[PDB]
Amino acid sequence: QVELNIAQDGHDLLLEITAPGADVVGFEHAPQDDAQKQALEKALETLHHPEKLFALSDKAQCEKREVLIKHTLGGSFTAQYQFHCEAVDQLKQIDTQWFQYFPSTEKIQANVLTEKQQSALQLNAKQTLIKL
Repeated sequence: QVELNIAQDGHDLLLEITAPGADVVGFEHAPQDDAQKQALEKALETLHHPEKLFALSDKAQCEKREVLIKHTLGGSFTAQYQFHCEAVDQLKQIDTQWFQYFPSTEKIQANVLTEKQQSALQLNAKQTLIKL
């Protein structure tokens, strides 16, 4: 149900993650109080920082090009990140911190496409590694 898609095509790396609102902020309704409003703002703030969620090796020299965040109010969040990496061969793996910022997420269904090489894996808070 949290779904992460990763596609690497030359220097272009696309990461896209779709998550129900309960997986992101803890609730799917409109904030009821200041705590919930701050939780939503903090969550949206983190989603605009893909480098906190999906650390790319500095040796890959990945530049952020586009960030798209959609919130549909069940409610869900989609974050779509586009990087251009100068040294994409230096991108060996990603260690996601998704669960550190969004501990309500139990598991991620991940799909990885590196050129034409397709693989899937299920991540959890203790198994956050993705091979690229």
